[PDB]
Amino acid sequence: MRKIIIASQNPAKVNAVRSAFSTVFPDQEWEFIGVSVPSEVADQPMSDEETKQGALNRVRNAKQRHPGAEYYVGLEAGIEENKTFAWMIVESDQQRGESRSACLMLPPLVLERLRQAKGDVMDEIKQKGGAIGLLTRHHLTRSTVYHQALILALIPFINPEHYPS
Amino acid sequence: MRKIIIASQNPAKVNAVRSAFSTVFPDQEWEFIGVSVPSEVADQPMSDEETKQGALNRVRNAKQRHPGAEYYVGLEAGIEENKTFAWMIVESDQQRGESRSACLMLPPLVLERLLGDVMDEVENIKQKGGAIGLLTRHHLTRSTVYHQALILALIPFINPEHYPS
Ligand SMILES: [Mg+2]
Ligand SMILES: [Mg+2]
Ligand SMILES: [Mg+2]
Repeated sequence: MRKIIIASQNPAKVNAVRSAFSTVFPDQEWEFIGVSVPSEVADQPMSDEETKQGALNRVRNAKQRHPGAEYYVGLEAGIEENKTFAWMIVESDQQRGESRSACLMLPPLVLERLRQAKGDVMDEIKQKGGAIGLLTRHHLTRSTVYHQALILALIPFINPEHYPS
Repeated sequence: MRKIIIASQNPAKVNAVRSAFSTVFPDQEWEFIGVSVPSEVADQPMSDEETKQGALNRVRNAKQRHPGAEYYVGLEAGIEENKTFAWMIVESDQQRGESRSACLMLPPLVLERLLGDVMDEVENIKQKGGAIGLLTRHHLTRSTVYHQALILALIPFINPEHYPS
């Protein structure tokens, strides 16, 4: 039974990957393993480029630390200016998939006291759908937003005939 | 009854705006009207920045073309390199909400040609969730993807206290 390495030990992230893979590949089974590896970037990325690079670095570190898995998944949240979002990276041995989730405007008060490297600042939460869930009256949750990005990041693997190398 | 102007006459886009507002506001009541205004940018935006500008322009023009509405919404798709996405902009008479949908990787064969009607090849299977719907085996559709971005764009209007003018 092939396994999938998640560049994170957060149960929430591992579950989302589980849900995304079970949704897209319901006819297959894998062992999802959440590993802990450095991103080699700020614990709190302050740019789109840095957020994506951090996800990419974790995936490379994951491959090096736990070789042999069929898929490696990186999931990194970050912010740019007044927006927040997360980068999704899925890598097989030969191909790579990626997608950035929809971005959201954070409150100015939360933003100002976040540049100070403070997250938990969201107290004026990681159980009611996160910042997204709170800000959207739960019409969206971090899980349902990440789910879409994860599925999008799998496109290359879903349509091999259209995405070579 | 109040009214909401959608900077597009596309029934698909008008529908999404309706569903978004009906979801965030289960009650209330307003009339959605699809209007046709120019974006003033390339018919097919080629950068994230240009795509956002096109959405902002249509909204601004819609405000001058049809004043009086309580909400004005711009929904502009675009691409950059090998990624596609859409910008959502919602404007009232005091503030602006915005969000860019999760992005998706287009097949290299698609980026080659480009004219997002190349997708009409490998024909109207396209109205089966659009490219998104076809590429994700309908596990996602352009509509369900646009729906999340639209809700996120409504954040400022959902949290007036945390989002001033
Ligand atoms: Mg490394
Ligand atoms: Mg809910
Ligand atoms: Mg479906």
